[PDB]
Amino acid sequence: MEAIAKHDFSATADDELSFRKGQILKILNMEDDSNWYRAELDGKEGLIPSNYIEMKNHD
Repeated sequence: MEAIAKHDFSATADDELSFRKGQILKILNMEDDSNWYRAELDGKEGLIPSNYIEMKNHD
């Protein structure tokens, strides 16, 4: 349910979000299990590129 940005990301679509390396993005919906994901940042929802993040949660 928690993830961290391994790199920088800028939305490539209207329904997308953005994030920077080291930040903690909240997962809410991963879609249909493919290339675009959905998280919450600063109380905002939007999709993200799956290849730019990595499942976190804890050690």
